[PDB]
Amino acid sequence: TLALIESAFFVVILSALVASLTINVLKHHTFWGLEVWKWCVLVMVIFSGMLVTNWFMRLIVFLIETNFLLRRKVLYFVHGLK
Repeated sequence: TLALIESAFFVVILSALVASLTINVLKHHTFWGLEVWKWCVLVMVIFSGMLVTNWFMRLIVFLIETNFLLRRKVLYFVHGLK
């Protein structure tokens, strides 16, 4: 539910950034002293960075699970500080 909305927003932001990079029509417009594509890429950076932080935390957890290390204290520390 909530995660689906975030994923859709991230996908939309990525598509908009790709369109702006490929198409120079949007580059012709600017606001706040900067090009619109730059601001769109920045906002997409914020949101997709939250999403990528979540994904990277999941990937790091998966890698630690596959790692040969099995220390109890390390597992608790990772769970607490993730």
